[PDB]
This record gives sequence, structure tokens and C-alpha cells, in this order.
Amino acid sequence: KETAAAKFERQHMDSSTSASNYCNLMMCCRNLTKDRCKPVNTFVHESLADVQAVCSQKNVACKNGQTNCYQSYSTMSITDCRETGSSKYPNCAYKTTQANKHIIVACEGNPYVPVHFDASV
Amino acid sequence: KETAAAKFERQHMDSSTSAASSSNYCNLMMCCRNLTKDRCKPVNTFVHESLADVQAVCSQKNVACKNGQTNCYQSYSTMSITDCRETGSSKYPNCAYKTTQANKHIIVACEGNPYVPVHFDASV
Repeated sequence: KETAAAKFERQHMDSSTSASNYCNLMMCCRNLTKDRCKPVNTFVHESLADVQAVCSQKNVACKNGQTNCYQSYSTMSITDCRETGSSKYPNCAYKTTQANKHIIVACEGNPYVPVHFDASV
Repeated sequence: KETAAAKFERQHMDSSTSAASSSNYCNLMMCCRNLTKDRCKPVNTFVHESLADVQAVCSQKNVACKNGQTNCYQSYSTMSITDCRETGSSKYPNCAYKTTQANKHIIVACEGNPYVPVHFDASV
């Protein structure tokens, strides 16, 4: 029969860091492991329209000193992908981390849309 | 090679679908954890910390349990949880839940040898 301990675990436990293979597959399918392992990459899960809108949100400095960067007013759902210590092209391997943070993107063009992911904050 | 806008989409955009949104987490979890088999459990919380961190609560802040027993304990700090509560149109056997994420202190009842959590009492 189920122990009281195991019943508490089934009813109430869902560990987030235990909860992924998402980064390994996505870094592969978006071609970010093609000729080298991209070291770090962030994926944003909000709608394309909500991300494009960031270009008219808070104007901030880009890491490189340019001033065409914009920070989202609200935090957004993202997943950070970071190589593991053992990752080694052509066998790239990533640690997957979900977060809700402000994103900062560089915008340019007509339409004025995102062209570079600068940081999450 | 693509335009710089297209390259940003390829490198950084993975918009969630309606089906993969966290709004559906409880509907999935209440079913996969067998909490809707005999009836719709009205309220149930999931804790997203490690089992080790939840087990450690048994040696943190002793507090009265809702039912009057005294083997309850509150975590010293908030924890990442999800509250699952039936919506108004939930009707067994088609249970429906409202998914609510939060960072809140939790209170569990502990018992046994080893002394571990056996019941989730409340989030505060």
C-alpha cells in the first residue's frame, strides 16, 4: 500500500529543477550548434507581437554603449540555455533554466523590430 | 543568411501555444497525480522546490495545524508553489482547475520515522 510519505510526494511535489531536454533540442533545431556550440542563448515564450512591442518600451543603454536598446516594462517568460561543463562540439549539451525576467533587446529597421538579444534583468 | 530581424526570431523566439501555457498545468497535474479519480479534489498545492528542501521544513517553524494537531511546521522562507482550485464549472468527472503560481511560505504536517511531510496544510 502507498505510504503516507509517498502519498504526500505524489500529491504535492513537482520539483522545477528536476523538471529538462528542451535546450538540447531547441539549440539544435534553431541551428545554434551547427558549426560550434553557442555558449548561452535565451528563448522568449511571449507572443512575437509582445516581444516586438518592447521596441517602444523603456529605452536603455546596450551593453556595447549603443542606445537603441529597450527593456520590457513587464517581466516575460523565458528559458535560458547554458552549456554544461562537459559540452564539447559536435556533442553540445545544455543546462535548461526557466525564468520570468525583463528582457532587453536592440531594435532597428522599418519596421523597428528586435535584432539582437542583449540581456535579461 | 536571413535578415537581422529573422535571425532574432530564429535565435530567441519560441512563443508558447495555448496548450503549452501554464494556465493548463493544474488540469494536467490534478489528473496525472490521480486527484480526480473518485471526485474533483477541491484544492491542492504543488511545491516546486527540491524534496530535500520541503522535507527540511519538518525542522523549521512549529505551528498549529488547521485541524488542531501540533505536528505542523512553516517553512522559514517562501517557496515556489502552484495552487490548483476548481473553477465554478468544474463538475466531476470533468474537473476543471484555476492554476495560480506564487512564492509563499508553506505549512506541512510531519510524522513518522524518518520524520517527514505527510500532509500539506496551507500556504501563507
